[PDB]
Amino acid sequence: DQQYECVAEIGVGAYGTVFKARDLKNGGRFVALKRVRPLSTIREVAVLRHLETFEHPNVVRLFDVCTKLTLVFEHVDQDLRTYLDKVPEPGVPTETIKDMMFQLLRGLDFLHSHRVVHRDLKPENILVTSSGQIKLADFGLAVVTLWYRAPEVLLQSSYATPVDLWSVGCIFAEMFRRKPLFRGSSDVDQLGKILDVIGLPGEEDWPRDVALPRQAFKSAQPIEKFVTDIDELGKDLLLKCLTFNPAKRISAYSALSHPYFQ
Ligand SMILES: Cc1nc2c(F)cc(-c3nc(N[C@@H]4CCN(S(C)(=O)=O)C[C@H]4O)ncc3F)cc2n1C(C)C
Repeated sequence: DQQYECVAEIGVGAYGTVFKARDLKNGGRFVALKRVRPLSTIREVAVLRHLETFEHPNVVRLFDVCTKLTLVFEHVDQDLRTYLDKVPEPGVPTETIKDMMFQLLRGLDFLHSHRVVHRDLKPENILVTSSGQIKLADFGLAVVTLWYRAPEVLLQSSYATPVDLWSVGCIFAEMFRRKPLFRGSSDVDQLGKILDVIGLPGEEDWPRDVALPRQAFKSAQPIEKFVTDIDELGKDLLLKCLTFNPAKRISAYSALSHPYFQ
């Protein structure tokens, strides 16, 4: 598409390639062009176009779709990862953590209410604008990072919307620590490091018929030992996100009404 001129590679992998490009027809503004090499794909881009009609402030704008598939998004200069690496001591200000978490949960509630599950939420696809706005990116299309993966994904049992609320809890903790809460090197090591903190759940909370039984893995530790800067209300919301059983985990909609945000 000669309407765009690629100037830098943002990333490459399974998702094809994402480039930073000049939108030659729209005043030369920067855009992120995702080049991705059917019915599943056709339906997925139709869902992305539908979400864009709402123009939610907490998800990246989808400017164009070309067809061999190219998605054109607004460009955001930085991700949450870079924002956390550059924030000076003593860290992210308490009210900035609160604001970014509120916006993250609004973008996620928007996706969950239109039955889209992100499934790969991490600082790398949580974008931070020059005005401090949070914009979700890299969703809707089907070292590594299991650090934000929910226990039910690691166990290979369920994949519903609560999967993103576990990721939100990991990210919430990381905004205080400025280092990942659960840094595992494999699916089983990730689950062990999770249970080292939250403790073994009740036998009835363990999913039936999975390869890994409860027996393969522990007592709950005070979460403030790992997130020292967190307040009482923040702690209550953090634990509601880091609940082992997905049916008992708080939703993004209820999280938005938690006393922490009042
Ligand atoms: C896999 C994937 N799919 C993506 C996608 F569809 C869109 C974008 C995207 N990226 C950006 N910008 C990037 C943000 C990160 N930074 S940083 C902090 O300097 O490293 C580079 C920057 O060019 N803006 C909007 C997007 F939609 C980024 C995407 N990614 C990765 C690079 C996070």
